[PDB]
This record gives sequence, C-alpha cells and structure tokens, in this order.
Amino acid sequence: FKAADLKGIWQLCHYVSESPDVPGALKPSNTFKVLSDDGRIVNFTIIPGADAIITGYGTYKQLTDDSYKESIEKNIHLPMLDNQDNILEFEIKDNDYLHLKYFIKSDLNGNELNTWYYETWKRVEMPAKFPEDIVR
Amino acid sequence: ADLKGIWQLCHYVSESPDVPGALKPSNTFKVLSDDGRIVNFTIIPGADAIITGYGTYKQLTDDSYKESIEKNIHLPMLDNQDNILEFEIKDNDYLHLKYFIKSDLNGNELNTWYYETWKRVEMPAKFPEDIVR
Amino acid sequence: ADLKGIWQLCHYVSESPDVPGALKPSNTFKVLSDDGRIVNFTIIPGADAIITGYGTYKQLTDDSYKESIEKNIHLPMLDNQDNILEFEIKDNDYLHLKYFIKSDLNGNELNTWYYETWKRVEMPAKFPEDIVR
Amino acid sequence: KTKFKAADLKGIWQLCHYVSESPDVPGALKPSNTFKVLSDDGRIVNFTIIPGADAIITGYGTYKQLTDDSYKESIEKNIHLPMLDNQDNILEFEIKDNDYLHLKYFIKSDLNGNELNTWYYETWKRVEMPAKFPEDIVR
Repeated sequence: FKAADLKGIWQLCHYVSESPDVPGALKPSNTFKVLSDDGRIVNFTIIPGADAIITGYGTYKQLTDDSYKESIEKNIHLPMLDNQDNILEFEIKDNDYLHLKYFIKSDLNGNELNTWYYETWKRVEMPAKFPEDIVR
Repeated sequence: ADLKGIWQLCHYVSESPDVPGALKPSNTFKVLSDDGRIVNFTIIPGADAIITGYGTYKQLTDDSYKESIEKNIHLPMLDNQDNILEFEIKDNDYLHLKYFIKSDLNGNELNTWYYETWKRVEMPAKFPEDIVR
Repeated sequence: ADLKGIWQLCHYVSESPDVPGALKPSNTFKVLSDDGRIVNFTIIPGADAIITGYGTYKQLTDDSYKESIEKNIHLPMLDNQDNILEFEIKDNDYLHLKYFIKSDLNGNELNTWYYETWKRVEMPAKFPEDIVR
Repeated sequence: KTKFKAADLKGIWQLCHYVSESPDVPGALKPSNTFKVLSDDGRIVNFTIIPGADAIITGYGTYKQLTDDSYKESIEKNIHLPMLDNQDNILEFEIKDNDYLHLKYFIKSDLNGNELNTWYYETWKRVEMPAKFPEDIVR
C-alpha cells in the first residue's frame, strides 16, 4: 500500500445535539494526537487555565489501507492498553477528518467489556492569517 | 413547586454521529428569581457570556408555568408574548419542559413542540480542588 | 450605581510582566438580583455548574456595598459575616472590587486585601451563529 | 562534567503567560493556550488552541541544538512572526528544574523594514503524564 496521510497533529472532536435521536454537529475538543514523522504517537489533553497532560504515548505504524497500530507504552486514559498493540481501523475523509474505531476486550478490573470505541479527529492546519484578539 | 433557582440546560454529547448522545450539562442557564424574574444566558468559551432572553414568570398550575418574555434573541417570535411551559420536576433536580411555537420570525406555520431538560444548579458540600474560576 | 445584573469574573492577562494586559472573561458568575439577593456560581466544563456562595446584598455608599453571606464554600471565613466591598464601575461594564479579611478560620491575623474584576453580562443585538447552548 | 545528564529540549512545551485577578495586582505565571512540539526527529511545530474552535498551527520547521545554551529553529512559515519565514532563528535557552524552558531571541527588523532591535523572552513548561487520569476532565 501507499502511505495514508496520518502524520500530523490531530484534534479530537465530539458531536453535540439538542435531542438523543438527532445526529449531532461536530465540535472540536481538548485532546490532541501527535503522529510524528518518525513513528511516535503522543496523546495529550489541555485543561483550560491549568497544565495540559500527556495521557498516552508509544509508537505507531500503518498496517493496511484502513488500519494502523499504536504500540502503547503507557496510557492513563485506557490503562488496559499499557504495553499492548491497539489496532485502529481508520478512514481519512476529505483529507481533514480521521474517523477511527478500536475494540477493547476487557477493562482494567479484568471484566468482559467487548466494546467498540469510535473517535473523530480533525487535522490541525495553519490558516492563511494569524487571527486578531487571540490569547496565546 | 420548587421552580425558583438556577437551572442548567442539558444537551446530548456523542463520540460519533451514529451513536445516541449521552445527556450532559451544557452552557446555558435559566435564573428563575425569588421575585418572579426569568433570565436565560449562555456562556461562550473564550468570550463574554450573553443574556439571550428575559422577562417575568409565574407558576399557573401543578404542571405549568408562564414566561412573559420581554425580549428573546434565541427565539425572537416570543418577544412581548406569554409562553406557557408544561413542566415536571423529576427527583427534585431535573426540570423537563415542553412548549409550543406556532410560527417562526417570518410568520410561516411552524407548529412545533420544543422539549428541554434542565438540571438544578446546587452548592456542593465542598469547593472542588483544581477547577478554574 | 447599577450593581443589579449578572456579572462575569475576569482575569487580567498579559504575555509579559512588562506589557499592559487585557481583561479576559472566565467561568464564574455573580447574580445581583433586583430583590437584594446575591449568588455566586462557577461553571465546570463537561460537568454540573456549582453554586459557591449566597446571601443578600445592599449598597452602602457611592463606592461600597455589603454582601451578608450565609454560606461561601470558596471563602468559608465569610460564612454568617458581612463582607464590605469597595467598588468602582469603570465604563458602565467593569466592576472592580476590593475587600479586606482581618482573620482566617482559626482566628490568626491575616490583614489581607483581596481584589476582583467582573464584567456586566449583556444581551447582544443578535444571537450568534454556531454557538453551543 | 555531566553534559549527558542535561535536560532534554525534546517534548511538548506549553507557553506560559501572566494572569491576575486585577490590573492592580502583578500577574502570576500560568500555563496558556500555545504548544511547541519539539519532536525526536528534529521537527518544530507551534500551535494554539482556540476555545470553541479549531486549534491552529502558527509556525513550523526544523530545529537543532547548537550549544549547551542555544538551539536553532529553521522556520518554514510562521504566521505569528512572518519575518522569520525561510530564516534561522537562534534561540538562547535554559531549562530550569527540568520543567521550565526559558528562551530568548532577537528580531532585528519586521517585514516592513522597521528597525526593531528587540529581544523577545518566553517561558514554556514541559507537558508531562501525571500518575493518574483526573476524574472531572473534558477530553
């Protein structure tokens, strides 16, 4: 296969809605995934007005056209992935949205979970101009 | 009925557009004062919060109250009108409301029921550590 | 002075200790009602907002008002006390306050001035597009 | 002679700014909205989170440590400081207590040719993994 455009900085998004039945509108959130050029992965979450925190790190590698592996060293968000390979099924839609899914068999307590997790991330890009009235 | 207080609008948050969202507290507040005033306002992250509606209110029956709206920038068709809201407070903490809007701002037939869930804002026993005031 | 309203806590922020800063709105609100009630509350993103203090208030002079605090989880030393706040409203929108606490909860001498800056929450001309309520 | 024990530049750094409760009170150093990613493979990316909107990349390029107290950013594009586009910026630095990156750099002139001759100072804090994931946090 030819490498998908995974490398970059990705921003976690969620879907907000007025009813539980209507599909939500996409909104960018506080978590970032840095997929480096040398195969390193770092997840971190900003805490407004406080220190941001690293929540997971390791290495990554694309396996197929629609799957990549994160070889997680430590993950405080999902401790069951520590020293494990997590296979993420993915699709990049319109060059900017990374739609991923992964499966967790058992939780940190050892109980059967058998749950698929879904995430949407948006590629962080440089705009044409630096916006006025922004707090760096 | 225990309507007086500060209420926080809830919305539905999901990880995917296909998975049903979980009910979560959101950015909008309804202040139902002890002296019969109503104010709706919405916080805007990184900017000034905004008042979106105000007027007076009064409970009419066991399951209905009236908001006599002066101005409402969220729903301009309610300006200078009485809105009758059907309500139920479940478990002392959740205000479930429904109201009907006949027409939109242009006068076109809407005939839509709006449903809202608000959660009572309370004082907890202790001030939590590591929150940004 | 026009004390009545909803006030939003601000911080003064600069990129350097030498460059003059700017006021930036935060997560805390003070509701100074028309009937003399005061409520402080803080939004916690993704969780329930919390009431952190309440009581009554009354203007005393042109540049001072009193908060008769019943309970305050943020500042417990003000419980069942009158706090006299020196204030100035600059350009109708910014409430600059200062108050003095003589002693801590243990009765030890504190003799400390506390400063706060709040911005008046207003209704804008139009409801902005693409905000999350 | 312990230069191998020197603090790493590599990592994710968070820009600090000065915040107080009032303009009459001097601001305390606090973490802000801007991040510098100094990768293991010599890439630099500056980006700023914008509450309620998409975060934005504000500068990128490559970097390399030159001496014990200086490193170079070979900037491709920088929307925050456009005069650094396609230039090398030499940053004098010191890492204090492993966690604070104190840097300074000099800008001779702006894009318009206005002689500036100004030193810029920045403080960044190393972003780390805490022992436990905190409970009431928004991802």
